[PDB]
Amino acid sequence: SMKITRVTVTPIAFRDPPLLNASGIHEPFALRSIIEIESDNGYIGLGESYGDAPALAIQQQVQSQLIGLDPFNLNQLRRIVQTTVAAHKPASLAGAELAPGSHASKAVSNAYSAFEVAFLDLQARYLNVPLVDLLGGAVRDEVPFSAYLFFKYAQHVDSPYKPDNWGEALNEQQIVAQAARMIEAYGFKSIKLKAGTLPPEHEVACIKALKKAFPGYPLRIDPNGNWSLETSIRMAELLGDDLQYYEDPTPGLEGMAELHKRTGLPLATNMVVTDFDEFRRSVAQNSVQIVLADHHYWGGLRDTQTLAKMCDTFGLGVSMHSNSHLGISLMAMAHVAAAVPNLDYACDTHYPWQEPDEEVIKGGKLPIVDGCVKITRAPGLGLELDHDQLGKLHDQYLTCGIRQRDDVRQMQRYKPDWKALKPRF
Amino acid sequence: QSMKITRVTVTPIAFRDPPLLNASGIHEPFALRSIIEIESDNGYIGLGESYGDAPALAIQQQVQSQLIGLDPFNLNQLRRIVQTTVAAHKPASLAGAELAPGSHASKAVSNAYSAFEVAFLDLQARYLNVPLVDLLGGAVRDEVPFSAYLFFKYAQHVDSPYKPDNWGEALNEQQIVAQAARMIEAYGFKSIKLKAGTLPPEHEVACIKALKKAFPGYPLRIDPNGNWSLETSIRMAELLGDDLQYYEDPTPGLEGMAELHKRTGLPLATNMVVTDFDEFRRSVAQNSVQIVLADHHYWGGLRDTQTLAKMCDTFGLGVSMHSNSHLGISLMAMAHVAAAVPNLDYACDTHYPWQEPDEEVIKGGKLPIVDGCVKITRAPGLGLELDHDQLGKLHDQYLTCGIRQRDDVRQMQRYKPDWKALKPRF
Ligand SMILES: [K+]
Ligand SMILES: [Mg+2]
Repeated sequence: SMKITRVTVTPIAFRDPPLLNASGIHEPFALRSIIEIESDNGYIGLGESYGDAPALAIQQQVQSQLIGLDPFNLNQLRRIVQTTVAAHKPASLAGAELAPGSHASKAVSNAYSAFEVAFLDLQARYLNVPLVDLLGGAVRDEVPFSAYLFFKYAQHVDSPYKPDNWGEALNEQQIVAQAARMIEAYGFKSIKLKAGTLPPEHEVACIKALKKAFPGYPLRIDPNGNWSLETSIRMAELLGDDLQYYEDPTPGLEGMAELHKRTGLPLATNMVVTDFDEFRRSVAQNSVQIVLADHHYWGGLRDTQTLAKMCDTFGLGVSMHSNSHLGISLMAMAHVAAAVPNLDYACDTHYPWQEPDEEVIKGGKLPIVDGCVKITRAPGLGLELDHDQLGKLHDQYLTCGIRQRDDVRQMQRYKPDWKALKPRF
Repeated sequence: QSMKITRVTVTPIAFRDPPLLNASGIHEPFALRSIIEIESDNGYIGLGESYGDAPALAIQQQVQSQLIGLDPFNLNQLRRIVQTTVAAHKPASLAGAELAPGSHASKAVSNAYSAFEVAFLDLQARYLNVPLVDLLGGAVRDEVPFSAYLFFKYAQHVDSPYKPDNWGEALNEQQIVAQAARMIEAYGFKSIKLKAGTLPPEHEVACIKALKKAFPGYPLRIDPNGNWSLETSIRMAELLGDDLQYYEDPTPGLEGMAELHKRTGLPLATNMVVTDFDEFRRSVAQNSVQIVLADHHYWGGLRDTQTLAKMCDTFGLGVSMHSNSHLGISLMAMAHVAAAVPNLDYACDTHYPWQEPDEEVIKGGKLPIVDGCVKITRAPGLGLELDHDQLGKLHDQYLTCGIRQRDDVRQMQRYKPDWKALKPRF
């Protein structure tokens, strides 16, 4: 058999544009943790997960319990994660809404997934097979991703580093320009607009403008639940049939269900269906028609496959949600999406917004050609951890002065009167 | 350089089956089954066991030829292949006669996928040197509990083509109690399931009482195979009080099962009204059943069974596993998936006590059941090897028995000429 001998949880941080969202605005650096496991016969499995204080704490408490364990026994791993979290109680019940790493409800799922992806990568190296083959084989050889557009300011407050190439985007012109730039460099066939920040009427106009500038392109809008139902309706009337799907315009299962019933539009979510019980409750109300998968908080890659199959059973579409991430997450997203027959929609990604120098794998930033990630025959995730690069971002983590993400606190540096509201509009 | 399949061997067989009575009628002196052998370019062998009726074989055979030279990890390929093959095939079965587990035309893709899926995974496990369960995330338990599956039976098959079985007849409480005792003594089962909806329901109730009297603290269950009307089911519930752990399919249909539950609050189990994922959805909408008895053979294999277990957990339903008229291969595939599921709520179902000592296709003969359990070990894959001599022998008994499709209804007509497939009879 086989046994794990060394587990390394490494918190890191990397630069992030001043991206606007419903909560406020992104901080100069985004947190992350990098997982690396190693076996008695010298094989390495990589993992990537949330870096926020609560999530780190669990990862660090789990790691020490993993030495001398069979990497096939994911069931035992789950049991251990469940023991660790049960012993941590009580825990803070309100974290940052848009940062799943700070969600108490996802304590077990976040932690189990962090190591699950590493355990399977290990298994795949040992077998000399790409990761997707452990999951049942590639259904497709290229996974399409979408263009993740943000409204943004020119630069971060107090200029912590050198301003970015993109520049500000606060009008339909610059949004188009931002998209044009994205699609050229990466080849995306689908467009998503992060909304809930600028006035809704204006945010709608930015999508119309993308219709003209990019006809035949699937369009997605995501106010992250920051619009009331009344507003969600009025905006649906202006949008018509321009969207591929209408993602979390209004909060709550009941509000979503009422919105769909009244407008007929296909709704997607990553906020009202985030676990299996929420799926059960959604299905009973017909709240959503598409569910965004995310392996990071849904409890891993196999759990994501389980969700996809349930979505199929209940007549729901399957898409994919993202948080700022590097190469290990990207390959992980791609590998599981490549293995599920009914993931038609293009997966969301943050990759374009991350800097080329600040990647943690060998070979620099991974390639997205034709808006798709290629699934090669390289064993596991087909990735090697650049240790010098790791140390650099680990050290940047120590100096950034950030331990848990807060978009609300960050926007308060710009408007002092800013308070979290939901739904704002 | 990917590992690849070189050889596939589908092999039909028949084994002595007792005169076991059920809702539909009575077992034939023989019962059919198919054995799957897979081999890889590097000499590893994966095993399978499935349905042995003519139309199933025909499907297995059709798919068999397509398998050579393909990556045994690429199960998604294997699925697309089974679908294409089934699409190029007429049903060739009347819907009224689809009465046995897995017989429904809709199960075509699932039965055929499951047949090979097991062998594909048993293959992977042999190549990895790990037990199969490890492919499925690891063993939650090392022992899988099972019940004693009790049947009413006649002493012998009419115009029998061999010596009568050693069990004798079982048509009253005394003979049933004795039949259970035999099984409990031999195998150590800690729970009991009676195959019902065969004799008058008042008589069958009395047989449960006698079993409860003879064996206290033994959880008791029945499967009347939907052969009781709603009113009968209700009258029986009254007479039984709380003698039973659960009732499996006492009354037919999603609507009847739901109504029965509403009217009594009793825990209802099924392997009739929830047999696939669409049925699961419709059941959950009506709250028809509280417990799903999975069966990897028709649900689509081992990974699909895990999906099902997870779905039951999600919707607050109990899960347990099941297999009928099967050999050791099935028993192990079932046990292994049963071993990887956290939410195993009840002892599993097996026919294995009925299979004759001399009629297995594996080295060692009949697998051990100690303390009413099956041990999961560190042996690679299923940890089983084909006795090619026993294989050839039972393939010959297939050729000579003259049964190509099971028919408990025709078979019963030899004892009672006026017999029809009534449901619910009582
Ligand atoms: K969202
Ligand atoms: Mg049954």
